[PDB]
Amino acid sequence: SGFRKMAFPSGKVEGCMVQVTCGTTTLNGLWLDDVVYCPRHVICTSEDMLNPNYEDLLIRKSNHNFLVQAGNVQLRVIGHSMQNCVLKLKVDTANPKTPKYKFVRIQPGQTFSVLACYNGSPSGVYQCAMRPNFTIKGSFLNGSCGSVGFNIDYDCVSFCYMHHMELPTGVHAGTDLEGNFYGPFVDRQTAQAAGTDTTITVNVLAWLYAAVINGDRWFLNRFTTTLNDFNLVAMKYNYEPLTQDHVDILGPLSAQTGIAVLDMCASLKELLQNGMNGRTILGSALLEDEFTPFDVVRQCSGVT
Amino acid sequence: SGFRKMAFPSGKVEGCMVQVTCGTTTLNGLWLDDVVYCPRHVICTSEDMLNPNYEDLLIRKSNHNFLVQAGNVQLRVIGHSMQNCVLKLKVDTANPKTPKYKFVRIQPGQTFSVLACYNGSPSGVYQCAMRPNFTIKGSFLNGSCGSVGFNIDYDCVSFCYMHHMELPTGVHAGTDLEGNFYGPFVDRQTAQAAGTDTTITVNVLAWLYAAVINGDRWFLNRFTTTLNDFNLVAMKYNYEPLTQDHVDILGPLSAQTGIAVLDMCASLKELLQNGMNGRTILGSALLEDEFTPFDVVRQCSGVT
Ligand SMILES: *[C@@H](Cl)C(=O)N(c1ccc(-c2ccccc2)cc1)[C@@H](C(=O)N[C@@H](C)c1ccccc1)c1cccnc1
Ligand SMILES: *[C@H](Cl)C(=O)N(c1ccc(-c2ccccc2)cc1)[C@@H](C(=O)N[C@@H](C)c1ccccc1)c1cccnc1
Repeated sequence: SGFRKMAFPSGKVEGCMVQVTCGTTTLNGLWLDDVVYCPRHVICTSEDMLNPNYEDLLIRKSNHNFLVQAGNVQLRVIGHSMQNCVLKLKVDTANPKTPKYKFVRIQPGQTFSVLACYNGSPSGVYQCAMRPNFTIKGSFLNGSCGSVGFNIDYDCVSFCYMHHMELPTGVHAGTDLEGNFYGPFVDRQTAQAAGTDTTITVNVLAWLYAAVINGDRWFLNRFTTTLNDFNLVAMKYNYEPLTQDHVDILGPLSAQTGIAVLDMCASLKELLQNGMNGRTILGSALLEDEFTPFDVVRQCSGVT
Repeated sequence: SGFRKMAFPSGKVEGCMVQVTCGTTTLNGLWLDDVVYCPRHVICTSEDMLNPNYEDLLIRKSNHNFLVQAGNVQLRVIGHSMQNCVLKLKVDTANPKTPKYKFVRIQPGQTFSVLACYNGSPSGVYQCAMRPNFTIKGSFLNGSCGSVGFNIDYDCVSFCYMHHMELPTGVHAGTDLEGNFYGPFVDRQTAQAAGTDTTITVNVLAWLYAAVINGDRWFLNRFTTTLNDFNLVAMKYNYEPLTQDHVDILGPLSAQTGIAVLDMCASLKELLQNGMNGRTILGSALLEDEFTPFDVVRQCSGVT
């Protein structure tokens, strides 16, 4: 019993964090095989934040301008390239602790674990969702850039996010491990705002199924609903539209609870139209949307 | 910016988790140097849950009745003893991945990280508080027993919790690493209640300081209060009484924000007396009490 914001174990990712310094700037890199990945803004200075020409700036740099440090050991940069918004530093030593890994581009509403790092040293781990507007609501200070987001399938670490910057709201933006930013953001000091963020409907439904599995059954109602009718109520409360793919994805929890998806949807509508009257579901006074149906199945089936 | 329930990196603890089997029962053990620690209930069977005489049960066991498995390696048990509610299995090989560690008995209201394990394999990591009533509100399934709670100071792992059981309300109970239970609980199937759990007042104040630091300031009011005055209101809402030591402990956040502690108390008082009016602080619709002043400082200063 119980339901917590649970991260994956971070050990495999800890062994891959290094410190990358270029001139004055210090930020975290990810060391896999004989390559270190980090944010390309590491090569900027203050004069160049409003509109850097990275191509130009990168040309003014040589291999020896990049100091890479893993623990106390200094690694030798024998190459450097830029892939979209990431710098790839080629080093003469493959990481002995390189896990089985993939790079994946995740979809909005999916979750991952963040290993928040400073000076190449892991500081903490937490679970995050990629918001519909392609930001993440993380917890990151100055120096956190290069910190990575990941999911672990058995032995394979799937890297899906690299932290690049904080926005005016205080939300965070970043890229996949191929340097492509999630959303419409750019690595420069300019006016950037995220779009309207919606609530991940399928995630709230999964969390409600988790509540039932944990005995919090009050919100359950005597009414059912239809996709069309629910989706009309959803648009009003800035909830993402629910698809049959979402209905199909929730099947495992429906079968374990004996509660059909559309009956769960009808209970959400009432919580949306009538509020929670001051009660709490799974310790929260608001509807949570950062848990996927998989996250819920995992935290209720005990996957290791 | 941002504020999340953040766990410590779990890598150091991952390398210490093993699988302990005695007869039919499998659970998790902690392998440090040449000793494996696990819950003594591993030696029990179904007929013996209501009132086991462990001394007696243990006498029916020899070294070879204990299977310890770390990954695929089977370790050889060369000794066994019982310390309070933990079994200590002596093995012939010291753990090569043993971190610098201590065993600590933590105070109520303190926090720690849990590495939830099944079959000796890490599954997930999350942050918990030891409740005033000496339970924890965790997320553990069958097979979780022997999973541990810890804090990491630099390279030093302080083990403070081993999971032993789930109580009727589905909160969890366990021991320190000397096998002394937190609270009045015993390792048998009897009826055990936690009694009244209060809110950790000092942690709520810390969290409020976290909010201010993150720009959430609506709840700040034009009042101050006194310790006595505040505590009279705290007792009414089952908040732990605030001491001068708690006041001293909040000094960093106080100095950082330039908001005096007693002024923050007066703001808590109104929130308690008036509720939050359906507003939120740091993405929550209720007052959070599972972050310590240290957790807050750490998350708002960048410790690794
Ligand atoms: C831990 Cl691997 C587990 O699956 N248990 C559990 C704990 C303790 C015992 C036990 C105690 C004394 C003698 C023999 C065996 C057995 C199983 C789960 C659990 O605590 N069930 C509770 C209801 C229980 C308490 C006391 C005795 C028996 C059962 C458990 C389940 C979920 C999360 N954590 C632990
Ligand atoms: C990352 Cl180590 C960091 O401390 N930054 C940061 C990000 C990006 C840049 C940058 C961008 C383009 C050219 C040069 C440098 C510098 C610093 C923090 C940050 O994002 N500050 C924001 C306001 C910023 C955005 C864009 C440009 C400059 C600054 C930061 C702070 C807190 C959490 N994460 C990141």
